[PDB]
Amino acid sequence: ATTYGTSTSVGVHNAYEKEKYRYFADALDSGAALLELDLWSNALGRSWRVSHSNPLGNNSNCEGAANASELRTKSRDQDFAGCLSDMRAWHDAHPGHRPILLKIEMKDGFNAKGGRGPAEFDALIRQKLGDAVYGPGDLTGGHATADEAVRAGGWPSRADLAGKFLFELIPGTVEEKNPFDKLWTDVEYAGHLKDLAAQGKLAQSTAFPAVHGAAPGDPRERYADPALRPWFVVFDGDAATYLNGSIDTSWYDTRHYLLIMTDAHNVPPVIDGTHPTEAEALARVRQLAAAHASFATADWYPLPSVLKTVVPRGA
Ligand SMILES: [Cl-]
Repeated sequence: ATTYGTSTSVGVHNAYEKEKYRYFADALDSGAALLELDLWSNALGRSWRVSHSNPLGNNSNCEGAANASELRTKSRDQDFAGCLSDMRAWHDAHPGHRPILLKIEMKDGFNAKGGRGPAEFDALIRQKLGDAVYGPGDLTGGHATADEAVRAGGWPSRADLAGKFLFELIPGTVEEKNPFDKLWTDVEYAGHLKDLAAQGKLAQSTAFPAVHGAAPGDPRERYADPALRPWFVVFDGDAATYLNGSIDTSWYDTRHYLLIMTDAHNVPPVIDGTHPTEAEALARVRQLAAAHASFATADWYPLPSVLKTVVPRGA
């Protein structure tokens, strides 16, 4: 083939930043396999904010285009709903497009009390994108859990995922700094999947929660509730750390888990995170592929040829 679990592809961190891509449509047209978005749920008032730093309104390249004819025409700095609108417009204009993973960092976690929890997140994505999403319900099928499904049968072929979006969730830097014991994005969303599954409602889910932070063994052992563990089939961590000798990355490949390796440029010997040479970047992607990455991410927006790279995972 390959399948979504046997390939290595390339992502762009903070793809909503105007400095990288004038419009979000440009991020979508970059060829990248993974585009990362920073969302805020605990700002005041309505909407999920899109912003790198503490939001004042939004700071993004998203336009909220109503259709493809409107892409690259509107004022930017739109919110998550606006981003999703751009995605839908672009999707409708590019039937059979490459599968794209939207990696969402929930900067400040969820805000269920304020109407921005896992259920409302799913509902918004369903409203905007509908059938274009490949989510946990799709992967899991009739299996008891996502883990059971993925280990036994793996992911669909890349060809079969044409015209699909997938979503990954990681906890954010702000909730990592909370002195209180509010549940983090990972436990909250995984618990949501567990609860949906118990209610026979997994089909309405839209995103895969990831275990964030490179670790040896089975990283899911960090969760004291074993019932949450099989809802994590995506792992996200520092590339240099994954390559430092302490972690057996073949484990992920054998089990068909998705492995996102961040800051790919910081793997020694370090190369530029934005403007490396094409040769340097390609070599780095190949190195990470051999080390069983599903995705290698950095800021290589100047290198769309590299961003489009898809190679076999694990040699
Ligand atoms: Cl697979």
